[PDB]
Amino acid sequence: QLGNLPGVTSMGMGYDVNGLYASPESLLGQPLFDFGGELDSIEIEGRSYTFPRSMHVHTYFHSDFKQDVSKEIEEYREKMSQHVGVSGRYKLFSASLSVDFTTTDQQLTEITYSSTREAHVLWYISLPGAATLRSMLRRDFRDDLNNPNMPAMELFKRYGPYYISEAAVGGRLDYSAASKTLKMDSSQSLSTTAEMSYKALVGEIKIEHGSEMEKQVNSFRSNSTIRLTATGGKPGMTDRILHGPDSQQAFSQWAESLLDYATLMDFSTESLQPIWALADKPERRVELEDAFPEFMKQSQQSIPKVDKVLLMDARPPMVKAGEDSGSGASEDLAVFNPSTSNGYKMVGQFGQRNHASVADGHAPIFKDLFDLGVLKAPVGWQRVWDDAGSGKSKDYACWRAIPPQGYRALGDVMMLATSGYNPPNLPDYVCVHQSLCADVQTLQNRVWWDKGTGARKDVSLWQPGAAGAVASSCFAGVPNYNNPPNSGDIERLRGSIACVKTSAIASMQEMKSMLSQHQGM
Amino acid sequence: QLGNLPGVTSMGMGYDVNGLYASPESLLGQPLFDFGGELDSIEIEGRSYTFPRSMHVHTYFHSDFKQDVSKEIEEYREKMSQHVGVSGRYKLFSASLSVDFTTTDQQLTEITYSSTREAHVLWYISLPGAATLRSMLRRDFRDDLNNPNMPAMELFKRYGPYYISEAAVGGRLDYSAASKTLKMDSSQSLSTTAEMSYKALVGEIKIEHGSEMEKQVNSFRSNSTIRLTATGGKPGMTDRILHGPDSQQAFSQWAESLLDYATLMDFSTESLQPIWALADKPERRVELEDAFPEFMKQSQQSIPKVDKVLLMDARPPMVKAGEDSGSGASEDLAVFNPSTSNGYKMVGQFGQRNHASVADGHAPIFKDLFDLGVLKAPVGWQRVWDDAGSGKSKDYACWRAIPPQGYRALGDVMMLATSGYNPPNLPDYVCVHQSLCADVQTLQNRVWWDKGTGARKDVSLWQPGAAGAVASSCFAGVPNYNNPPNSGDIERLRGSIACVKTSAIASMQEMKSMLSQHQGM
Amino acid sequence: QLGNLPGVTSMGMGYDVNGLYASPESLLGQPLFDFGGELDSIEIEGRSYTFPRSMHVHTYFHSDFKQDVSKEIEEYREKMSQHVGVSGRYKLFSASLSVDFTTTDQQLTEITYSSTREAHVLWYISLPGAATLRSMLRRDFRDDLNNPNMPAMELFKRYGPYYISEAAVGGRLDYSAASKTLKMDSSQSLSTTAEMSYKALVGEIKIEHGSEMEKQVNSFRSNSTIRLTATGGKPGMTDRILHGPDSQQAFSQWAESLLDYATLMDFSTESLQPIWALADKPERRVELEDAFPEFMKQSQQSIPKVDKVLLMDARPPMVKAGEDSGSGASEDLAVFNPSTSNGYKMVGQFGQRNHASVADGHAPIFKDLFDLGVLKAPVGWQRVWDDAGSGKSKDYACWRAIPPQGYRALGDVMMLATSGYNPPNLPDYVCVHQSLCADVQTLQNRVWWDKGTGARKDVSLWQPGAAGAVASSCFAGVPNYNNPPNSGDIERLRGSIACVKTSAIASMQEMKSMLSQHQGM
Repeated sequence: QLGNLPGVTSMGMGYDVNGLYASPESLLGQPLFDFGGELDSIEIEGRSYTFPRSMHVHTYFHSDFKQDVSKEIEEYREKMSQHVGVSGRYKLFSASLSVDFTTTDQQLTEITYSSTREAHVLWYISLPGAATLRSMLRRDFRDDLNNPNMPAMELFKRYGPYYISEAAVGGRLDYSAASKTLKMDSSQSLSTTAEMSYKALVGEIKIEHGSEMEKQVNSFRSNSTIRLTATGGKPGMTDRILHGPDSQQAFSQWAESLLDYATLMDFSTESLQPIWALADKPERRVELEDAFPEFMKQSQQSIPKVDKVLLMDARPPMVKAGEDSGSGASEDLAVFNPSTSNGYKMVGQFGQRNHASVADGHAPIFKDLFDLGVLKAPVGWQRVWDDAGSGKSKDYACWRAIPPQGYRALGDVMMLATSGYNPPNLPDYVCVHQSLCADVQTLQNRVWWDKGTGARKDVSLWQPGAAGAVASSCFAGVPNYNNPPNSGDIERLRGSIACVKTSAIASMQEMKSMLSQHQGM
Repeated sequence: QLGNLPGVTSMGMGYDVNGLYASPESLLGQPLFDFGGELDSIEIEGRSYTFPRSMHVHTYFHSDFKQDVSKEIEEYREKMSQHVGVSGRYKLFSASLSVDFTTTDQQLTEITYSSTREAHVLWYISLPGAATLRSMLRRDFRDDLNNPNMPAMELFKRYGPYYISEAAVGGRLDYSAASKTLKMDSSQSLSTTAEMSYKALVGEIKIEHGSEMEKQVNSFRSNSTIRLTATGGKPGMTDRILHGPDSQQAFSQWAESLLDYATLMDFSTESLQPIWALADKPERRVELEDAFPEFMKQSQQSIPKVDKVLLMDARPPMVKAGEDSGSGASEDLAVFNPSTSNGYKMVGQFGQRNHASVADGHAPIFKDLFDLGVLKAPVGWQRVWDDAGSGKSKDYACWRAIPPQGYRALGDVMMLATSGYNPPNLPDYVCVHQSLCADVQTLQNRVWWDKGTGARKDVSLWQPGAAGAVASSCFAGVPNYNNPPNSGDIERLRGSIACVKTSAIASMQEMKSMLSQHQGM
Repeated sequence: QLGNLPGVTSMGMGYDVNGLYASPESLLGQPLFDFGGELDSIEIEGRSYTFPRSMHVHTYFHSDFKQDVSKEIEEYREKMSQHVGVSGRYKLFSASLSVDFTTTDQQLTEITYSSTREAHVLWYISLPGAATLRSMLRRDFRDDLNNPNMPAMELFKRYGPYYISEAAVGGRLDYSAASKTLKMDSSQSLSTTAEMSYKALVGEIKIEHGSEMEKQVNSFRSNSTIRLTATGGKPGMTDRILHGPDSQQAFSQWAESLLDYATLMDFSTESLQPIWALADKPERRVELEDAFPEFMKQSQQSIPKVDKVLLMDARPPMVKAGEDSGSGASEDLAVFNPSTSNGYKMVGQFGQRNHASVADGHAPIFKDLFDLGVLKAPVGWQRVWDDAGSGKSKDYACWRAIPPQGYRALGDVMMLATSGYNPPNLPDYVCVHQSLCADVQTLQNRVWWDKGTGARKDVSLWQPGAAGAVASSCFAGVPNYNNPPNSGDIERLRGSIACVKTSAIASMQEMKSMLSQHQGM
């Protein structure tokens, strides 16, 4: 097809709707239409550009800004496919996913997927409707399209199920981010932070050193995998814009280059039009259209997800962390911390109704394997109970982790035989994100209570449990001697203490096995 | 000429942007462009059509539904002008106002303006962009457009400041309503009621007799002025659809007629394009564009409004409505109702510190002249005070109108020397809509209090007042003997009692005079 | 991409050197080079074009006129292959032969082959030299090119032995003619007539009705097979330029279209460059270059020729055409004409030294089977001898055909016992073109002489012969009694009388057999 206006060669081409988003790379071989040799022209900066009179050109020298953001990869895919002309609610452009995101991040959970796109439109080119184009078909496309013995799948492989009917021409930048939001001071919206980061990068804004915006953007950048992909424009500029020496200059070079390097780079609601509408016979239009779901079947499969994000070690070394000796409580209590290393973290104490030097069991430790921020340190500690009133010279207390917003603690910590109510000093204690935990349902197998001590306040240490949660090795204080604890005592724990789901957890070996069924990890 | 496809003759014509909404009646004389003598032909549902090669046709047999609704005429006008391609925030299509609404309703206040439009699109026709059309100008338009000595105003008179670049072709119905919402059980949104009324009318829905939807639609219809205007389609059908025997059939006749009577009838965001974009020189584009505000000046004037909606009689006959004789209160109290007739309404009692048979002053009465529902009966009455504990055989009480939602009472009513606490029986008492009233600011010139009566509860009758409100002749009870009342006593009155604004009020003669400066009233 | 400058996609492509002359149709699949993604832009007649920085563009809006003309097909082929960059003396572009000429004309002899080409160059595109391109090879081409186990033949099949290094871009017309010049008033050169015919066709000249040039061009056209082939330019124009109603307008449409339809259409001396020069190792360059002769072997076969263009009937009916009765010559003479029909032609009389009613032998007759104009009537007849002075009342004469320019007579005709010196009246007597004849070498087997008649002038009839000529059945007069005739008598015959070559002649059966080995005749 004819004339020298950039983009003209993309018009009326078949498109791989499962390929890249609005890129020439996903155009398919054969032109579908013969657009006629008569040409129109337009003047741009002193020069003439020609294109077929059968196309319409609308100059719009301006920037379209778009964001698709989601915590859920499948919703991201849907959002990215909206308003490009493909009827149905298909997840299109599957090949762009691996352009925009690592295969690991696609499959990881707790990742936010953002595509922040700035389209530098020079002009839009648009074709006539199906019924006009019907008389403009190239010979072998017309034959294949209208042959009833040419099956839909072949037709769609040869020509694409959709063709380019309208396109924005110029250059586009895609600032795509896989963000670990749980690590990210998450007050301001991710999409706004992404916008600002992109705009600072290309110099549309300057961020003042030491600002709140700088903090927010630095957090985004250092806790995301970020790519910059250019469709159209001078090639090999994106590495310099993203990282390299002078990003604002490299960007302005790409921007000023657009007229010489313009390509199809964006879609509107009318961009992709089905080839079936071009068929002569209604029966053929319909049979081709009916076949689209099966053509798309492979592309509509979900991305596989890694739900098992906590690496468990159920038998770490247990070290003694106090006895209730001197407390005057009838029962003996000893507590034990698990020793932690290699990024494994404590979630609770192991408790015993005795004074032994050795733990009766093990408190598991968990590691945030994929560094998603699903484990986060507590913001502080509060008292479930202390021995005020017992008159004993030494002090005995039950403490709770105060979790940061969105997280939960899995077990309390006793501080026994102390000089003053010293709070837990447990650098490797963490709370676990809500998403991985279930609210406590049962409280069973009482470890201990303070009765006999003669303290005003009361406490009993109980083993929490939930539907689907790991059989806990930890305890939670209830401020009374109810046996068993009632649903009011269980309600009190909601939002603060929880149990960790089996679906979020795996041992060293279960993790190896689960991961070996996910490509590129 | 330009082929036989309906709509083609509208394309590339100047448009009166101050005329009707997307109608051929507002096309302007001179063709702007030479579209080539070459024609395409197209088959559209069994019929053959021709049109210029340079235009694009998109067939889409479907209905677009749109609503612009507002309580404020100027906002309605803005809403109606959105997304038709005219940059700026201009109020377009001023001539449609008198098509859609009576001149009275336009100027009345408390009216909700709705345009509910159903566009029956057969196809869209669209032109090239400005830059392509630049080489396709007719000779005299090119000369005038580009001549620097041809002033903007003439150019705009001759050609229109905007031209039709894209249009929907078929037929449109405009179901336009001037609704008196204060009379209208206003729980469900007006726009939804308007939608349902239109849809029932043309048979897209059926409304079940005795339903909630029927009540809502009946209320809409009998408290609105409603018009149905057709652009395109067989003429003289709107009367039968709106009123006459079988509106669903009359509508289906208009709908099936559209192929023979199709015209330009709707605009999209790209429909109206400025002629200035067609000028060769940037200086000329700019000077033409700068002249647009003055071209539009007359059209942007506000619609004149009737703010004075209450007809006041400040000196009606006062009739006695009781004394505190037998109450044992130190002070004497007598109260007087104004006599009401001819749709004039009582808003409060006149109160006196004496036992006279004659009123010392007058309590004004007000008439809802334009039947806007700005006066509405109270939903009930509650007691500010009674004489419980005084031990007197007869009863004495101060009552407040409980206003319906959105209204306010202007004065309380005493019930004095009664057998049981009988509530006021005042068929012509009304509350006044919020919009016409100001919250009470002062409480002055105490009329009376009950001290001496020996009742547990206390009351003092005070004259309310506000900045800009008519000097009240009524009273309000405060449940204590504070002298003067404090800001807590004044706060208690907020949302219940108010004073009526001078701006909402006029005497018989002021109303005649004010109305004589509004056309058609 | 490689930019939008027409021609760019042809650059650095393999070329089928045995295909068409400078056409995109003979480009071969895989691009050889990676030209860099950096693009220059250039202004060409108001329009902007892009192309790879590594290529050079030279605009030169002009017409190159070229003719390759030859009587000999193999020389035509050589001429057409000159100055395109292919070292050696190869006959290139063999596929253009059947584009330009019918297969019959290719194989026929006495055909003049002309290609008259008018190349409308817009620009040249040129690549770097071999040594620069060596670092720009695509991966698989580099691997194959430099792999010593990849044989030359495969390499050449996959990539082509030569690539496009420099090309003219625009449109070319090829006015190709297979001319039967022997039918063609051949005074002015064929190449000039071809030039004028082409130039009149496209309107670069107008030829005046009734002119010498009109006669010459009409003769060319009606005695040639003529084709017009366009490389580049608006397609489907050549039929109208060649034949149809307005050829000068159709040509001007093609000419003004060139900018929109420009392609590679001409080669210069640097256009085709060998792939072997791109190989890293000199040993590899050499082995690839050594293999070129065998790659080209099939293409260098000669076109099969039909040299046997006279259909002979050696035994036609012989009818008596006079005796020398009454002449007084000692010897008897009788002569016989062969009867002619069906386009067979007489070349001479049979002569006898007797008075018999029956011929002692046969004079062959010949037919111009392929209508090449190898036989042409004589322009007149002159006397070798008459019986003036014998005093006999009746007359006796020997006549010679005066051949038209370029032809020869094979035998004389006696006119015996006539009333007045009446010249031969032999409508079917012809001379034979020079090309098929050999000058007379011997004169043997005297038939007769006039001695005894007593005529001033003398004559002897001798049988002519030559190396390679058919043993003649005809005679030639020598104006004396030399026995045998001397080399002066033989010289006198040169340019006028000749003998017909065995190589030009075949009987009905030999012709059938010879023709059955030539496809499509």
